[PDB]
Amino acid sequence: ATKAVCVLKGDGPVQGIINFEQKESNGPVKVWGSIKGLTEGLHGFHVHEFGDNTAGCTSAGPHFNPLSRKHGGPKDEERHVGDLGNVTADKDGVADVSIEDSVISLSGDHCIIGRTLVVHEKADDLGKGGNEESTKTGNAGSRLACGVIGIAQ
Amino acid sequence: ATKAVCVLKGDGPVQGIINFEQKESNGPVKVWGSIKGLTEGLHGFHVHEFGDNTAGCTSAGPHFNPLSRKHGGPKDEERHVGDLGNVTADKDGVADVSIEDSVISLSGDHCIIGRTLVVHEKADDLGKGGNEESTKTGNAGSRLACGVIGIAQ
Ligand SMILES: [Cu+2]
Ligand SMILES: [Cu+2]
Ligand SMILES: [Zn+2]
Ligand SMILES: [Zn+2]
Repeated sequence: ATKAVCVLKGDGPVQGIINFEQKESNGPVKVWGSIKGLTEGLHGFHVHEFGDNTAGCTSAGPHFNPLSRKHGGPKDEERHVGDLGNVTADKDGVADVSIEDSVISLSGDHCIIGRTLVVHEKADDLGKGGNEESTKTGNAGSRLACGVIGIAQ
Repeated sequence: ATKAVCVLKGDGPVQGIINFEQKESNGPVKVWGSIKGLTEGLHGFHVHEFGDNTAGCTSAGPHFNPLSRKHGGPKDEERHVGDLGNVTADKDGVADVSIEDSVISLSGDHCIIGRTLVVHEKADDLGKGGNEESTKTGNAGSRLACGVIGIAQ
């Protein structure tokens, strides 16, 4: 797959469409789209291990972490593959998403096809919060909206 | 992946949860779960090519057909990889799904993870209806409910 897509749904209505593109295997993945119904400010943004929404976003389980590393920010060498940091919502509650990541992939050992994308209640503290929970979930709290990451045309 | 899952939702009353298991690499896939809100009788049941629900079930595109074959039933050599045939609803509108298929896979070029499972308005004619449409879609009509196939625990 060179292209992938995700429909985000949860209460508010928090809702958005996120697009993925990878021109080359072993190339970066571009992530882009729009999310509405958010509180003004930063919201944690992660790929979760399971593409399971049977009981809502809680069924997605933990951050996608195939190398068993600690939680980090996207720029950190010590991170989960799933750690995409934060997106920022404006005064109207709209986040405009524009990310390039070298660790996620749309094929191979780091593939995110069939996993869950989640947008969170609070900001991700990128493992710099000096509680034990910081280097696990980054203290980003509840799951506002989620969807499964599918193969796109 | 040895396990996968799909939540079926639509614009009407049809909803359900479908599970997938594959014990051995290139071995058979078991498909099981329950679908409710159906008219009594047979409903077309297929994997479509794209895991894209941006505009509901129509965004999933055509049947998953990597080998460039004609539409058939699951028991035919001449089929799409995504041709899983029909499920049957009782008088209460519930279909109990139980399928073993050796053409679909949870890895490789037959891999269905990141694609869309669809339950249809009408019965699939399995390429036997003697119109040009029969050997493309099986004349199963509109898409009542769908979802993206995700990696499960
Ligand atoms: Cu998360
Ligand atoms: Cu179909
Ligand atoms: Zn993490
Ligand atoms: Zn077909």
